[PDB]
Amino acid sequence: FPRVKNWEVGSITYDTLSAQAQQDGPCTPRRCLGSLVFPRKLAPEQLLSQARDFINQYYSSIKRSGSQAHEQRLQEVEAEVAATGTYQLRESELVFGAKQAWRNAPRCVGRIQWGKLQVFDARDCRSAQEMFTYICNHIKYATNRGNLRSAITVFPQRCPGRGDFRIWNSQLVRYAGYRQQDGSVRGDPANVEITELCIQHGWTPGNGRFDVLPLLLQAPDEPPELFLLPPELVLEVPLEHPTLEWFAALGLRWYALPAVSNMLLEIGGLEFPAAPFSGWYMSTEIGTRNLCDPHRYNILEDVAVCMDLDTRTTSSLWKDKAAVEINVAVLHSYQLAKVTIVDHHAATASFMKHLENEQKARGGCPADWAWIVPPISGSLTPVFHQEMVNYFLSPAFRYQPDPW
Amino acid sequence: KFPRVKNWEVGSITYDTLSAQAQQDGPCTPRRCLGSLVFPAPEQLLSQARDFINQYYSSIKRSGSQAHEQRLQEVEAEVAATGTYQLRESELVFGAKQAWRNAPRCVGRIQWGKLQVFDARDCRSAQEMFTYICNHIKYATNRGNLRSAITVFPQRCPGRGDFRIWNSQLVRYAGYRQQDGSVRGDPANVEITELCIQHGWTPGNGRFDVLPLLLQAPDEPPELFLLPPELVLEVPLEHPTLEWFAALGLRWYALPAVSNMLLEIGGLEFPAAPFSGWYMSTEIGTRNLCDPHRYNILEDVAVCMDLDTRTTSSLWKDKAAVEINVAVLHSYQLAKVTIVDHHAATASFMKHLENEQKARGGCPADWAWIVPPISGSLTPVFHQEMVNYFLSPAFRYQPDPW
Ligand code: HEM
Ligand code: HEM
Ligand SMILES: Cc1cc(N)nc(CCc2c(F)ccc(CCCN(C)C)c2F)c1
Ligand SMILES: Cc1cc(N)nc(CCc2c(F)ccc(CCCN(C)C)c2F)c1
Ligand SMILES: C[C@H](O)[C@H](O)[C@H]1CNc2nc(N)[nH]c(=O)c2N1
Ligand SMILES: C[C@H](O)[C@H](O)[C@H]1CNc2nc(N)[nH]c(=O)c2N1
Ligand SMILES: [Cl-]
Ligand SMILES: [Cl-]
Ligand SMILES: [Gd]
Ligand SMILES: [Gd]
Ligand SMILES: [Zn+2]
Repeated sequence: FPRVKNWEVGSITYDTLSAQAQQDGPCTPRRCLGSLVFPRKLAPEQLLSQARDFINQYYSSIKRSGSQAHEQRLQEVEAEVAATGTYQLRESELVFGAKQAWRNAPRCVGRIQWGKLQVFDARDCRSAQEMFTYICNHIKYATNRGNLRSAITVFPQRCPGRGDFRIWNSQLVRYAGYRQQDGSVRGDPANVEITELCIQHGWTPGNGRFDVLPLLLQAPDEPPELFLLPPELVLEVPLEHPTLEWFAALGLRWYALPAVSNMLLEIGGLEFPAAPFSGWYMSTEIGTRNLCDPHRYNILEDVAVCMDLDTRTTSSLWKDKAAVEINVAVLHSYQLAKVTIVDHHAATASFMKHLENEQKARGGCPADWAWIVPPISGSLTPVFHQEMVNYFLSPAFRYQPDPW
Repeated sequence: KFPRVKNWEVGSITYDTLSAQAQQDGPCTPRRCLGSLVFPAPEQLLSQARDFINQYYSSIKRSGSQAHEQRLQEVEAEVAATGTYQLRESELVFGAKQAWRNAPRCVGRIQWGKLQVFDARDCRSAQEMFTYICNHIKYATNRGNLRSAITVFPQRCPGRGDFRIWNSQLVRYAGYRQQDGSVRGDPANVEITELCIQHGWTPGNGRFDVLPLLLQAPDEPPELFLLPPELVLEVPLEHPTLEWFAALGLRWYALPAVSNMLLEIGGLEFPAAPFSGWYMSTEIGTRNLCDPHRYNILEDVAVCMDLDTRTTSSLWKDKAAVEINVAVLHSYQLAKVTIVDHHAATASFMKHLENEQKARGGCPADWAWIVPPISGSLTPVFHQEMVNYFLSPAFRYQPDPW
């Protein structure tokens, strides 16, 4: 049982939940690989063992372990797999597992919200036109005129026998990335590849550096087809600064809804390759990572020139000063547009509260320090001084290969 | 079967073949990562020794020669007869540099080859120990043009106790418990401060009182030594454009000199071997002054800056912290005291990573300690995956002698 200390307060706890960790991560006694983004690389007897485990903690979470339907639900799954090789989740189990996956996500700092999650069951979907309509309900429900609500849509599980629902975009809302004669990009460089596949599947390329891409939706077997997102469904925030009047003229925008559409949800040994989930942004994601990373929009220098900062020397801290104001403008712009956003101080403080809750509830919490600490002002947030244990629990969101 | 390591800013990919030689085991398992934890006979002495002598005779491009094989035979002979062995001076200098080179949380290792090694292994008492330390501080400080240095006191040896420096650094500010239950000065130094007082030190009452040295000779109680004021170069803090900042009365010292770690070379242990470099500005501005459990000045500065501290989304913390760091850099440059900012320091560490990949096939690096505590992803080490493992020679933690 690892001893975990908070250096700001001096308090000590023990992570007993780590003992119950299963799918081993990347580290060994000889070397630590915690800083790697994708760890390592990406007879149905093993299906019954994960299904029974998952069914077990479901009845634990409603008191009703011991006698009653708990005994009985164990049989249906045993029979369902003996007869078919797989099994179907009861609607509430699918809800419980979807929330557990989010609760167990070590890299997510917003897990204080894990109990409030809207789970659309799209398991009877059997068409790429049908998915699109599901995806559009979600986006409309999640966005909710800017009062964001966390939501996930669960498309049908993978079944042995040829067939996989899949979204090809990494997110539901992505900005285009246009190569050109320099090789340099106009738009989002992280989306150069998918902008390529969008064009080579028919898409009409666009204007400039903030063009919402079309979706590439893939019903089982039959190849992907292009779908266009209606402009009124993609809510976007133009970026302005409360006191730097020229900032709006930079023409910067970002969208309202962060909706990850390329991870695999795994519940009780079942695999859902299309299960797009969505929440609301923390502002450093937009201001710091999306707009200021050198391999993203890389705007830092341009904002510094406008601020008349001494870009001739690193010791002026001109990068730090410009980055803060970008984050100021992001927070101001989403607020002025009445769009849910959370600053990194508010988020980390709520995560500490989530840590304390989980200590009482489950005796610990998996957390990946490197992703929990924000990308600016790290030691100014309370999570920086909190030691954390990282390990994999199920149900979980997992990374999955790409459909090409 | 070597870890594959990507840089995400640029797309580079390397493989850390050196991690395979990891000569000790850390806290992680496949079940759980513990990377974020701050604190993670004759036949084994012989194999550590044999591995160090091999390293030394590789570096002078003389591997497997007779000189090499003689030294190996010399060492195990000396281990049989005495239970231990003595390093030659050249082996000691190499071992001190390798320990710095091998330290995974050090962002300043581009400098590892430029280390001045003072051999104090003939030291005999606490009083001579004090003299060696003053020389070290004076040489390393160098009137503000700081030079990296280490002084090595005698090794742990059967029969006799250890030399120990009780202070965690050569220069520390006193931390006094208060009436408010609070602390006056640096809260990290409350313990050593109480130790000093009860060993005869007459305490001050300011926020920046330099502490005396508590120096332990073998099988002796610790002895109290005062540092001459003119040996401790200090820097008052001011801001280039916030002129009320100078009225805060803030100071920090020039020389960061860690004095409580154990230096390990070929199985030999040096419990007293203080080493010093120069500060990176975030250690002072962000951690020492802004940590809530340190001087905790962040809200004071922000209030004075007329920031809106009612709400966190004004980012008043980030703005105050940036300006405190600006003041640190400006102040040290004005005082003509060496200092590096986190951008220049992380850029030079990236170069170190590239030098090390060509030389040894990799580099032990602790990401959470290499990435600076402000502006993390604005520096290039943020997007560099790293591999953390323990090589020897090494600086190691040790328990406090009290
Ligand atoms: C409600 C507000 C939420 C906030 C503020 C938030 C914030 C974040 C942030 C900042 C990360 C860091 C990873 C990165 O930057 O790429 C993250 C990771 C993650 N989030 Fe959340 N999130 C929220 C909701 C959700 C929801 C609703 C789900 C799923 C149902 C979710 C699942 C995940 C997962 C699986 C990761 C792991 C990322 C990875 O492994 O690459 N989050 N979250
Ligand atoms: C000359 C410029 C130097 C710079 C800019 C520098 C910077 C740093 C920084 C910023 C850290 C992490 C700070 C912390 O623990 O909070 C660190 C750790 C460390 N440094 Fe360096 N350092 C320098 C010189 C040296 C020298 C001369 C030595 C020894 C010969 C050394 C050995 C170490 C060790 C062993 C650690 C690990 C501490 C631990 O495990 O907690 N450094 N350094
Ligand atoms: C639901 C949600 C809330 C929020 N605040 N932000 C996002 C986008 C960031 C993000 C995540 F959080 C989680 C996962 C991914 C994809 C994996 C990212 N890795 C592998 C580069 C992501 F890109 C999503
Ligand atoms: C030589 C030097 C240069 C520089 N730039 N900073 C320092 C002080 C920080 C620091 C180190 F670097 C190395 C070691 C310690 C002590 C270990 C503290 N561990 C538990 C966080 C330290 F506190 C020393
Ligand atoms: C809990 C956490 O690992 C701890 O507070 C670390 C994080 N990274 C750090 N990095 C540096 N350079 N110095 C520190 O003191 C710390 N503290
Ligand atoms: C190499 C390193 O692990 C990588 O750059 C990580 C670090 N921490 C991160 N943290 C968040 N929230 N998002 C990221 O993309 C990353 N990138
Ligand atoms: Cl994003
Ligand atoms: Cl320090
Ligand atoms: Gd101007
Ligand atoms: Gd002024
Ligand atoms: Zn690890």
